[PDB]
Amino acid sequence: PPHLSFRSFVNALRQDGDLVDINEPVDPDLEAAAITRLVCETDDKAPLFNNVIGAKDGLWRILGAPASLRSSPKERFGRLARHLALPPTASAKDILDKMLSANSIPPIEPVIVPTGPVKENSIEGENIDLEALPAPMVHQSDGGKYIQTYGMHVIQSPDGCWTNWSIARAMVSGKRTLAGLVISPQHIRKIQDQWRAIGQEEIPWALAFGVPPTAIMASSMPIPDGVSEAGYVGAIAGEPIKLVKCDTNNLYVPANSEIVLEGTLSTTKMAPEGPFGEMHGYVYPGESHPAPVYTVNKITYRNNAILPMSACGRLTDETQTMIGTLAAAEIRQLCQRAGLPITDAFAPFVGQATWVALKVDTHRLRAMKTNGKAFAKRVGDVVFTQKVGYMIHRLILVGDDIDVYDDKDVMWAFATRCRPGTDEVFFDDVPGFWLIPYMSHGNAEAIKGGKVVSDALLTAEYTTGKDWESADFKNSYPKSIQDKVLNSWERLGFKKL
Amino acid sequence: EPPHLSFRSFVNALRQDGDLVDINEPVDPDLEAAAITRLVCETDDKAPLFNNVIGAKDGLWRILGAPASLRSSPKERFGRLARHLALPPTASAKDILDKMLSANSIPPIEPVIVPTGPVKENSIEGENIDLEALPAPMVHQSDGGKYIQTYGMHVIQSPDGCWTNWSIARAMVSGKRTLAGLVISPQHIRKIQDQWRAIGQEEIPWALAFGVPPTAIMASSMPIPDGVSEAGYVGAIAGEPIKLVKCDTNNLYVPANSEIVLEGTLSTTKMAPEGPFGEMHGYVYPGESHPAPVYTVNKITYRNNAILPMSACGRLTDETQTMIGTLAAAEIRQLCQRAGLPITDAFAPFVGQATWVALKVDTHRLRAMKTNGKAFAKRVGDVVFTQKVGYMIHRLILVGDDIDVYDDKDVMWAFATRCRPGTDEVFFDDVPGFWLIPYMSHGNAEAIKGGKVVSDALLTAEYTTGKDWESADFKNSYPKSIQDKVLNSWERLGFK
Ligand SMILES: Cc1cc2c3c(c1C)C(C)(C)C[C@H]1C[C@@H](C)[C@]4(C(=O)NC(=O)N=C4N2C[C@H](O)[C@H](O)[C@H](O)COP(=O)(O)O)N31
Ligand SMILES: Cc1cc2c3c(c1C)C(C)(C)C[C@H]1C[C@@H](C)[C@]4(C(=O)NC(=O)N=C4N2C[C@H](O)[C@H](O)[C@H](O)COP(=O)(O)O)N31
Ligand SMILES: [K+]
Ligand SMILES: [K+]
Ligand SMILES: [K+]
Ligand SMILES: [K+]
Ligand SMILES: [Mn+2]
Ligand SMILES: [Mn+2]
Repeated sequence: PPHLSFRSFVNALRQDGDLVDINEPVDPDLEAAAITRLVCETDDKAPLFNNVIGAKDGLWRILGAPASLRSSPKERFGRLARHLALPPTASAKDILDKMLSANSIPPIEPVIVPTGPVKENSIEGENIDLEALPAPMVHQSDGGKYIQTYGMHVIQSPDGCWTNWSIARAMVSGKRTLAGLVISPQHIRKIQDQWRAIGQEEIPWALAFGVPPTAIMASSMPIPDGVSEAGYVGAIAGEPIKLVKCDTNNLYVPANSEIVLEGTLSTTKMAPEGPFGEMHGYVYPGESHPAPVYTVNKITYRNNAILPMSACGRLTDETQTMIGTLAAAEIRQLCQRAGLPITDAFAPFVGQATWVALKVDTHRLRAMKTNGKAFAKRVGDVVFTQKVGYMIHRLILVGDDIDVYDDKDVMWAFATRCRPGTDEVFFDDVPGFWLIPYMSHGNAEAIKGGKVVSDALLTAEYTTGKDWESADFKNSYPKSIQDKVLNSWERLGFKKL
Repeated sequence: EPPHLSFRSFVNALRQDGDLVDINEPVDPDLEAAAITRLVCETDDKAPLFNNVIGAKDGLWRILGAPASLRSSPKERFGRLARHLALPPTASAKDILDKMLSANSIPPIEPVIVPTGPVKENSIEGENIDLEALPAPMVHQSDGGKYIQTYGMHVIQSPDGCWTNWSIARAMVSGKRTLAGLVISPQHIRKIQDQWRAIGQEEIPWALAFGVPPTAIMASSMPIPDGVSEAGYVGAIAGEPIKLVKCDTNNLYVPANSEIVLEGTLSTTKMAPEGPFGEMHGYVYPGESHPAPVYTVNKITYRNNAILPMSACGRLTDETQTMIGTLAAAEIRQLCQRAGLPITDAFAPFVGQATWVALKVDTHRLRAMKTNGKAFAKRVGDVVFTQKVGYMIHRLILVGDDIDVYDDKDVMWAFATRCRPGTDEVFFDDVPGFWLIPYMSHGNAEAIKGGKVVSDALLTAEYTTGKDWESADFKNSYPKSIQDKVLNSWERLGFK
C-alpha cells in the first residue's frame, strides 16, 4: 500500500491527480529544483522528473515536493495524508494524531526478508563516482549538490539495540564521500558520539532514499531517545516494515527502498559542508562549516529508481509541513505528560517552523488555579529544556476558542491577547537553534537563548472564564439570524460560501 | 460629480465595478443587515446596499454596508478604497496611502460655500425628531445600543473658529434626541471638547454628516496634524474644493451632497451610558458600558433616497483594519522622516489586527549612521510612541528594504526569522497605551499605559556591512536563464 512503498505512493499521487510526469529532459543542475521550488510556492502538483539529464543505468528519476501542500483547501494536506494511510481530506490534526498514535501502543517490530526491489541493481567500490551521478543543485548558492534532502539515515548504537532513522541534509563532497549535518541534540549525533567514546573511527551507516512513506515521516519526528523508529513505524501502520540486510554491513534497510547507500559515518574526519538554502528561507553564499564525512562503499537500487528531493526555503515545503509540525506534535505530548492542560499544538506556517501554538483546556486551567505569568514560565521550562523543543523559539499559549491549526486564529489571539513584554517570559539560558538567522547571524550567542513563551490567554481565562464574545458572524449574531443570512446568501447575489 | 466627491456617485461606481449587491428584499436593521455585512467582510464579497430596510419611513433610510472593505480578486483587492480617492480599482495599498499623504506637501484647497445642495432636500426638526424610531442598526447582538454612527464624519470647531475637525468616532442612539459616543484622548474631537470645557461652554456646536464625499471620509480616519482643518487637506487630495453648505441651526458647514446630516451640540457636562460595541480588534464585552458624552440632535436634513453607511466592524477584514492602522502607518512614516530616521515606507499588516505597523528602512542610509538595532529600536519607539499618530499601535516591526511592508507574508517572514525574541526588542512601559485592546483593558497591567514594543527585524550585518544572504525562493535562488526556461515550460508541462 502507498504508506508502505514509495513506488506505490508515487502512483497514489498520480491516481489523485497530484503528480505531473515530466518526460522532457530536465537538468538536475538547478532546473529540477527551480520547478520544485515554484510548485512549493504555489501549492501545485508534485513534479516527477522521469528524464533527468545525466541519468545512467536507472540512476535516477527525481520526485520533487514529496510532502508539500495541495491547492484545494479541502485536500490541502493530501500529499502528507498519502504518507500515512489517511484520506486526502485529512486535517493537520488527523496527521499529527496518527503520528503520535504509536507512542501509547507496543511497537510492531520489523520483519526480515532475504531480498527486495532495492537489490535489483548495484554499483560497488571503485565503480562508484558520486560526482558523475545526477545529484541536484538545489539552490544556486549551495556549497554542493544536495543528493540528500529526503532520505533516511540508518545508524545503530554500539550495543546493537537502538537503530535510529532520521533525515539530515548531505551533499556530495567527492567521488566516494558526502558531507552532512550531524548536530546536537539529534539522535544521529548522540549515536555518533557513543561510537566516538569507544574509539570507533568509521561507524556502519546506510542512507535509504524513497523509503516507505510512514518511515520518512517518523524519520522527521523527534520520537523518544533510544526508541528505534522501525517499531514505531510498524505501530503507526499496524503491520511490520519489511527490511533487508545491507550487503556490505550488518544494518537493515526497507526492502522496497528506491536507492540505498551503504558505508560509514566518520568520528574523525570532517569536510566543508554547506551553505544550503534552508528551512527558514535563507542561504548564506560562501558560508561553509565543517561537517562529518560519510563514505559510500556500495549503492543498491530499484529498476527505474526515484530520488526524492525537498527544494526547501520560503513557504511551503517539507521543512515546514513536517519539521515544525512533528515537533509540535511531540511538544503537545510532552506538555500533557508534564501535567499541563494542553489539548493540541501546531507550528503555524507564518512562524517559518520556529513557532508552536499550544491550545489550552481552559476548564482544566481554571481548576489548576494559576496565572499567565507563572504558567508561561512553567511551559517554557517544560519544553525548552527538552530535545523536542530545540528548534522552536516562540510558544504561543491560546485558549480553546482558538483553532491552533489556523494561522489566522493564532495571529488574532497573539496580536490581541498577549501584551508585548508584560505577558511574555523570555529564556536566555536554554539551547537555541543556531540555524535561525537571528541566532547565528544575530546580536547574541548563536547556540543559547532567544526563546519566549507568549501568554495569549486573557487574564479572566485563568480565573472566572471567558467574558467576551467575538465580533464575527459566528459569535455576534444569533443562530436564527445566521440561518436567515445563509439561506438568502446566493439568491441575493453573494458568492457561494 | 465624480465618485471621490459624492457618496451617491461612489455607490454607482461600485455598482458599475460589479462590487455592489442591491438588496431589494426586506432586511431587518436589528442584526440582519449587520450580519450580512459581517459575512461580506469575512469573505471579501461585494458591498451590500440595503434598499428595503424594515422600519424605514419618510426617506430614512437605506444602508450601505462594508463601504471600504476588501474585494476578493487579488488584482483589485483595494478597489473599494481606490474608488474613494479617484484611483484605479487595481491601485496598491501603497498607491492609496501615498495619495492620502500627497496633501502633506501641497497647499490646502479651501472648501467653497454653496447656498444649498441635495442634503437640504428633506428635514425633521426639534420635537418631530425621534432617534429611537429611526431604523438605526443593531450592529452586534451584545452592543449596548443601536450604533447609528460607524461611518459618518463628526464636524466640530475650536473656540477661535480657525480649526474645524472632521473625524470618525462611534456613537449610538441614547434617547429621543440624543446620541452617546466615544470622545477619547488623544483624538481631536476630545481636544476640541476640552478647549470648550475650559472656557465654560456647556453645549458645543456640532454636526454629524453621513455619506460624505468619499475623499472626506478617508481624511476623517487619518491623523493629520493638530490644528489642521481636514476640509482643505481633502481639497488638496481631490484636486478641487469640497462644496460645503452651512447647517440650518448652527454656524458649522457640511458637505452639500451628504446623504444625512444631524445638527446639534456636544455637551461638555452631560454623560450617558455608552457601549459596549463590537470593535476593531474583534471583541465585544457584553454588559460593559462606560459613561460617554451626550450629543443632542436639533435638526436632521437629508437627501431623497438617503443612504446610511455602516461599518460592521470586528474580525478581519473591515474599515477599521483597511483605514485606521493603515492611515496611522502613513502618518508614522512621515513622523519618522521629519525626525530624520531612515524610514521609506510603512503599513499596518492585517495579521496585527490594526495594532502592528511595519517600517521599511533605507539600509544604505542606515549603514551611514554606524548604529545597532538595540539603539535604533529605542529611538524609533521614543519618537512614535509619544505622538498621537502612534497611540493605537502597540508593535512596530523594523524591516530592511528587501521586505515588502505591504505584504503580510514578507513581514511575518522577516519578524519570525530576523528578530530574536526579547534580545532584539525594546519594550515601552511608560507610554500611552490603547486601552481598547483586550490585553490592555482586560489584561495584567495598567489599561492606559505601556504594553508596547519595537521589534528589530533587521539582521545584524544590515547595520554594518550589508545584506549577506539570498532568499531560498524562486525569485532569488535560481538564475534568470533557469527562471525563464521554467516559466516558458510551466503550463505546457501541466502546472497551473
Ligand atoms: C523533513 C526534513 C527534516 C530535516 C531536514 C530536512 C527535511 C526535509 C532537510 C534535509 C531538507 C533540511 C534540513 C534542515 C535540518 C533541520 C535537517 C538537517 O539537516 N539536520 C537535522 O538535524 N535535522 C534536519 N531535519 C529534521 C530532523 O529530521 C528531525 O529533527 C528528526 O526528529 C531527527 O530525528 P531524531 O529525532 O531521530 O534525531 N534537515
Ligand atoms: C474608520 C474608522 C475610524 C475610527 C472608528 C471607526 C471607523 C470605521 C468605527 C466607528 C467603526 C469604530 C471606532 C473604533 C475607534 C478607534 C473609533 C472611535 O470610535 N473613536 C475614535 O476616536 N477613533 C475611531 N476611529 C479612528 C479615527 O477616525 C482616527 O483615529 C482619526 O484620525 C481621528 O481624527 P482626528 O485625527 O482628527 O482626531 N472608531
Ligand atoms: K526520527
Ligand atoms: K495575556
Ligand atoms: K481626521
Ligand atoms: K535583529
Ligand atoms: Mn530518533
Ligand atoms: Mn484632525
